[PDB]
Amino acid sequence: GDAAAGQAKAAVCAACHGADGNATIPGYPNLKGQNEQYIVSSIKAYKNKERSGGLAAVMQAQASLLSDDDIANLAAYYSSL
Ligand code: HEC
Repeated sequence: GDAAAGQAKAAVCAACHGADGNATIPGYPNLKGQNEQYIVSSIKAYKNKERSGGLAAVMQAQASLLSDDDIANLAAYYSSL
């Protein structure tokens, strides 16, 4: 994945995950520096609705907007922070 392409795509994500990938809403997760493969698999889990219920509903919607390339790029960006 291409971290610069990920940075471009992350504008929408920053409202909930923070400009720097540290979230500031209680209950919302930090992404900054998270394992790259884990970020991939976790966004794919939401896209496949293998995570459900509660705040997952929200990420299901977000994940459905992302192509497999976008997910790779986002993971490269966040893991690099
Ligand atoms: C609120 C309007 C959000 C937007 C926009 C984005 N995300 Fe999100 N994300 C949000 C919540 C509340 C949660 C927790 C959901 C849960 O199952 O409890 C998440 C979770 C993630 C994760 C998983 C993190 C983990 O540690 O397993 C990822 C990788 C993630 N979110 C990524 C992400 C991306 C890349 C976004 C822009 C396309 C994005 N989210 C937007 C809230 C919100």
